[PDB]
Amino acid sequence: NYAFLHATDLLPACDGERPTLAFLQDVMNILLQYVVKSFDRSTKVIDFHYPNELLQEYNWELADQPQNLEEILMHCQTTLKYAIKTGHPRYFNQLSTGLDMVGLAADWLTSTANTNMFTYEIAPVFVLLEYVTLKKMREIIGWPGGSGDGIFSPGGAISNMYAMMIARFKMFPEVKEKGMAALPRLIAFTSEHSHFSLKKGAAALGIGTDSVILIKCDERGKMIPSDLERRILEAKQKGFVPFLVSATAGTTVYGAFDPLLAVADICKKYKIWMHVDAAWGGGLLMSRKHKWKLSGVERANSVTWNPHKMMGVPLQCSALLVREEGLMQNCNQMHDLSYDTGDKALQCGRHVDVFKLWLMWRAKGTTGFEAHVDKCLELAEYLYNIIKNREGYEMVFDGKPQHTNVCFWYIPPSLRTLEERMSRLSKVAPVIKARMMEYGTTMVSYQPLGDKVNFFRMVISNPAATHQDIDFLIEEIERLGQD
Amino acid sequence: NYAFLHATDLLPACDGERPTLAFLQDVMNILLQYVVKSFDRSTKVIDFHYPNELLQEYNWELADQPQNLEEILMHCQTTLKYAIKTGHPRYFNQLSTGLDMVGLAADWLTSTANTNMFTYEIAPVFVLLEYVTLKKMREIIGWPGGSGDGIFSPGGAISNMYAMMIARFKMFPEVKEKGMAALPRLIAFTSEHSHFSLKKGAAALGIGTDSVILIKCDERGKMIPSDLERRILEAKQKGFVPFLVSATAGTTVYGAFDPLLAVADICKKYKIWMHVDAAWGGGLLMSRKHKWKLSGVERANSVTWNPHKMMGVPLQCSALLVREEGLMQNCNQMHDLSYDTGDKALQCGRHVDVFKLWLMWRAKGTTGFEAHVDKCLELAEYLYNIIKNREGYEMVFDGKPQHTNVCFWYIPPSLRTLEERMSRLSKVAPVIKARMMEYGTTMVSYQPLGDKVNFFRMVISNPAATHQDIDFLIEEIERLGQD
Repeated sequence: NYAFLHATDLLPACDGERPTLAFLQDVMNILLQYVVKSFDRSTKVIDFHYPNELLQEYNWELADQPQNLEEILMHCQTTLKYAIKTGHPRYFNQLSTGLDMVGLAADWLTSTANTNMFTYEIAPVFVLLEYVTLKKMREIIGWPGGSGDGIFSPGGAISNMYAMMIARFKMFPEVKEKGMAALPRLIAFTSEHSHFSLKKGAAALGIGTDSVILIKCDERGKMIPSDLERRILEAKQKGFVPFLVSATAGTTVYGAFDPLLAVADICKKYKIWMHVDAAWGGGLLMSRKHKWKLSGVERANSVTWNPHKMMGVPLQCSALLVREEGLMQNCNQMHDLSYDTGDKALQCGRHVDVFKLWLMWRAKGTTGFEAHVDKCLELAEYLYNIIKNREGYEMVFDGKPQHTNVCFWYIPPSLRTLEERMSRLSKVAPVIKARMMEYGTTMVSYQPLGDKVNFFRMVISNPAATHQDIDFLIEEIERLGQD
Repeated sequence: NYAFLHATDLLPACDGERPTLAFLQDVMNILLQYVVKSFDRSTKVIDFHYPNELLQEYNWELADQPQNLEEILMHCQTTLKYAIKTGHPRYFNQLSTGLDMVGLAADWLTSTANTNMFTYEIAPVFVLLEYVTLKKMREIIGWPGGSGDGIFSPGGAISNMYAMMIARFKMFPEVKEKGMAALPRLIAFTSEHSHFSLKKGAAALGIGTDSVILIKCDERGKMIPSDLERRILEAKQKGFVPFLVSATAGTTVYGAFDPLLAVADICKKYKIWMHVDAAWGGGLLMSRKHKWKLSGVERANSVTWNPHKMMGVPLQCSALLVREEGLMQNCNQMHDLSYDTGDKALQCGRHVDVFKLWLMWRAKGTTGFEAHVDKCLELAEYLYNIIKNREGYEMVFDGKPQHTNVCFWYIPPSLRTLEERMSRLSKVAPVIKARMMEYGTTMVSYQPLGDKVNFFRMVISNPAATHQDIDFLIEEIERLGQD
């Protein structure tokens, strides 16, 4: 078979149908095996290699002449061998964790359809799903009858960038033709705990990171409303022009939620666009129990929401929602057609990301997403309640998690009663993490923040993570902490 | 089975392995069937429905309660039913056409791995493939030993946007902190035949579409070098600052190639960044026979290249290549680590697109891509030679295609000897196109350009398209043109 086959033998080659059905099914068998193992707790989360080791371990170089299909199937096998098992019960390293089965099936179909999003003409079903999916999301947000507008973007960082583009265009439509030189000095405001995409977006948009002012946060990670007003008032005293405040509904580290009702009030007072970065926190909008954390989002001019994070949609499902209909097109256009849409965004070519969200929503219902969001949040509560009362574990800030983010230090037995042992604590998480990966038992991110030294930022979003996996984690950290 | 199953029954559920293997395989069977039919010439390219018809034809709405897996498999079946068959031999509607079997297999695996690109830590193999794939592309471009830098972007439109960001940052690194208000008035230059992403990028970057000057093109679609110099000289006479010239290597309509050696010389003379938009034309760099069309690309500061177009990589494979190493990081950063990479681009989250290109390159070799690029170009020559000498067919410009783009009018027998029958010709392509879709036999794009009225822009990039399919097309157009 495959040893005497090549790509040129497969469809659209005439003697191609039989070898194609076999080859694709053999890839599928590899994929299925990896899928089941991903859920097996005896499987390593990571088979860790240094870049040079991985380079020397296998030939990854490219060649002039073609390789046979046996060698291609081996490449697939080898690739999944060294891949991180992002669906594994004990993978806790990023905000996006898990491997959703309907979502995967939906992604497989999307690739098979392999079309662009720009017109109804070539993506008729997908343009319609995009309209229905984004409308429902606008209802969940709280905009009356789901009114407003929306787009899927290639990342919430770009969704944030779009929101800033549109807030500027709204205040100064002439920027499009004339550039920033035509405008007064624009100022944007965001929290000290907010995502770096806002500074990056401003730099990209010719606004300048100097014109992105950071607002002070409290001990719990929440933007202080009175520092925001103070800063707005300073800006317009200097004759600068506030155009944007970006509030974060679920920060990346603490999982903190800015007080939306108070910033909404400040944005009402000063006539400023309110954006909500709900990339991470947006999932809690599916929870009747937890959505109160996003109270005031209904007053926002724009919202960013990443179903690829808490809702488990396979990678790249990010939406921007804008309340004022027509704005996005006006901003982005350069010159039944209502289904294009092409001149609403910066992208030209655009990958179909809607179907994976829509099929999952269909398979799970709104209630399904709800139940999952709550399962994760309780599990974080289970973690928080154990370590809160456990010797060797000190919380990074006082206040219960908002959110599945649990931030903590592990203090090894050889450091607890030491009479600036912070310097030694600073080095504990990096060593544990290193040992986690060498053994491949779990993965957790650690980082410093402000005046805090390297601490573990535990996060839960994987449906495969259970109470035992939290129990295992606590114990593994202890085991690996010597010293 | 599936009638009494739900998503909650599948992995990671404990009684989940058996129903998961069955469900995923049943989706796969649907996908395989659609794949084989895509190559069957008796299959319709499109089952055309108006948006309202499609909405009424099937319930696409979302619900609170979950649906069973039988209903989910039907959704998959229904979705592929109304999908355009972008792999079909007679699909000619866009620049991206075809369904590559290794590429599809590679895409299926990528989804299964479901990881982010931002660090070696979670995408160890994929970060390494990205380094090797982009280096080879830099060699093919002509940069010595493949020196330089590169990134995959979510579309060549964003790659174009990145190039403009970086050309600006290179001339005025202070823009990052201070914004466009700190700078002199920047001017960018591009051809009348160039892609709209350059104006869109400038508007986004706060540069202003007023500061994107369009350079005159000749009858064959190529930028006139002396209008470029004329325009550059006017800009600096007014004390404006030329920062960018974007030359197009393969325009979207004519498939024209700007004269790179002459613009390179102008960019050398005036000390201006040279970008090459080779999104479409980049494939010809794989052809020893055809690469001379891109002579001078080796002198470019940046190049955009979309393997998802002519090379047949499934949707979203776009690269930006930059000759000066370190520039991209310096531009994008806000503050063995060499494998991150995260602060090189605007995106945070980033989808893995490298593996589909790398596996295909492995399966085909450089020679494979070469042979395919030539197969398409000859087929376009076959089209051009038939219609050039065929009654009823008038070429849109004089000069042989550059390129698989063939631009033409069909003049129905009831218009040929008419003594301003252009007004009636203006309406022929829209009617034919409409009839093409109602019958579902083929799809071709038509458009006006400048002083030319609606003409067909035929394009070839699909490996499944043969001589018979061109023959069919000629005849179908004739059949449908009455009147």
